[PDB]
Amino acid sequence: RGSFVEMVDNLRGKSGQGYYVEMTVGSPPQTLNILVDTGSSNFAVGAAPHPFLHRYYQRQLSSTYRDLRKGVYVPYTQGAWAGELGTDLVSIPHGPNVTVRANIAAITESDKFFINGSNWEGILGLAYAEIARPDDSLEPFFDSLVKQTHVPNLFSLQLCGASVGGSMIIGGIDHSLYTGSLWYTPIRREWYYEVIIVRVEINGQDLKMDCKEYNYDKSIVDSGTTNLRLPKKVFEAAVKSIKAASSTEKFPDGFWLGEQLVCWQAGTTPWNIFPVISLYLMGEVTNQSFRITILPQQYLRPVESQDDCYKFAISQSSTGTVMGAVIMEGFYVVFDRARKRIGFAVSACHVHDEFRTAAVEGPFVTLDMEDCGYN
Ligand SMILES: CC(C)CNC(=O)[C@H](C)NC[C@H](Cc1ccccc1)NC(=O)c1cc(C(=O)N[C@H](C)c2ccc(F)cc2)cc(N(C)S(C)(=O)=O)c1
Repeated sequence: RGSFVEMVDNLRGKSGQGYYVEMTVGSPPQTLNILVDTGSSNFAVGAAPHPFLHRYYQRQLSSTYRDLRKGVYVPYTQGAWAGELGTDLVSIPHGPNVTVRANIAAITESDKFFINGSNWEGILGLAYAEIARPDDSLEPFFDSLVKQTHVPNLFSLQLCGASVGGSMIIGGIDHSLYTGSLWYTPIRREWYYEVIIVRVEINGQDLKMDCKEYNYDKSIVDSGTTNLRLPKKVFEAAVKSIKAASSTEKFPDGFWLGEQLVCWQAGTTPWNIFPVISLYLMGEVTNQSFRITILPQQYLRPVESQDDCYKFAISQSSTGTVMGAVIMEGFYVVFDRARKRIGFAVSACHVHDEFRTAAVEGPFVTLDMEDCGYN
């Protein structure tokens, strides 16, 4: 047992519909399951009945609730909600041993946001103030945590894929959650968790595109997004290469577009016929990079008997690269805000087989990496 042991295994997920942590709000206590989202910056909770919600926040029952008397609307790439701003006392029972007064958006209405059977009732936006709604004056939860307490300005995520689980370690790192070394990439700018991808490989074969393409118009680490999302040009090249590498079997075009599922008899999935995928990220030293490598076990996601049905979970984007659960489920990911960097190591819980494993390797030599970023 390490010092952060009480924060280990503090995440859950139902049928692969998002990773959530328990958060306790108000006085007396109201505990709710809250989606961990590194892709946004608002802390918001269901605050009225909804067909997909088992519980919700009841502000009338919280003595410590303070109304900010201001509405808020947050649209995501998927779904949207509207609500009312306030502040209240917040603790994470399997998180840090502190209690803070944080901004909280009470969700009163929503569209395609909550997910049937997911078992979560709110969202914890862990990114920076720049992308907070209504604006950057609304202090995000982690900012309040760091300002009000002595909790170090760092958190880390281990998302364990396939009911699923994992760990959110707040204020530090737990060594039981990874193997090998942690490799760090700079946070390019503090808004989203923006990174820079400098090279892409399918089964070790370079995709051979300008690195500007991989980061057009940004690349982000986003635990709230299921897929590995890629800019259109990059997605097209990637799929063409993955098909070529997996050519012993043929699949319909709709499979590669995520519109069609393919199922195998329970336990017989031919993982071996599908390629590994590597992303190279800018390192902490000049002209130095490293690479992270995922398996089909990460990018082919299981979907709801004696058949294992899978969705191809790499998809196209018009708003830059999104390194979502498909990436994060291979790795222990350290969000080192204090040092403006993100670390990756091989996850102790990542799904693999007897022939291949997810990997984090380096260093590599990559020139002109500062040119890869969109301006
Ligand atoms: C700055 C902000 C105003 C906006 N920020 C964003 O929209 C960023 C880019 N994404 C975070 C935003 C947060 C969110 C939306 C809706 C429900 C739950 C969470 N995510 C998406 O836009 C999004 C979600 C999802 C999603 O289904 N998420 C669930 C909860 C999930 C997460 C992790 C898992 F391992 C499994 C399931 C999917 C997408 N895609 C567009 S997709 C299909 O993965 O490519 C996009």
